[PDB]
Amino acid sequence: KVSEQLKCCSGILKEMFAKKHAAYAWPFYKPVDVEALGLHDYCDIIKHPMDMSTIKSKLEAREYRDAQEFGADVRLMFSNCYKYNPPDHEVVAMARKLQDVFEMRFAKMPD
Ligand SMILES: CNC(=O)CN(CC(c1ccccc1)c1ccccc1)C(=O)c1cc(C)c(OC)c(C)c1
Repeated sequence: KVSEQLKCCSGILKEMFAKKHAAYAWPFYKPVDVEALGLHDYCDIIKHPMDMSTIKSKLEAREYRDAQEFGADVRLMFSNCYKYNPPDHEVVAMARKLQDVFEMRFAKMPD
């Protein structure tokens, strides 16, 4: 039931990584490469960076006690995007489309 909810969390991440959503999910797959992109203000503005590969690793390493802790990291990832980027940036629209996928699945987690 709590392992089942963490099993459901694995499924949520599988959906977010799936080819169907790749057109808008791709910016969230891996951590922001500060050096490559010259975003030398990112670590000042975003104190707790998060991405889907980091969440996957934490789920695999049992760093989430329950679905609420997993959900908190997914929402941190989206919140960081909304905080750092101008509200009209394409990546903000992409965040909203991927968050739509996450919120619908997370809401329908059996208990
Ligand atoms: C594998 N490479 C990346 O993920 C690059 N990138 C997204 C990138 C972008 C997204 C949408 C349309 C066009 C470009 C980008 C680069 C620089 C600033 C914003 C968006 C990122 O590494 C990335 C960067 C930031 C600041 C992000 O917000 C936290 C995210 C989610 C990804």
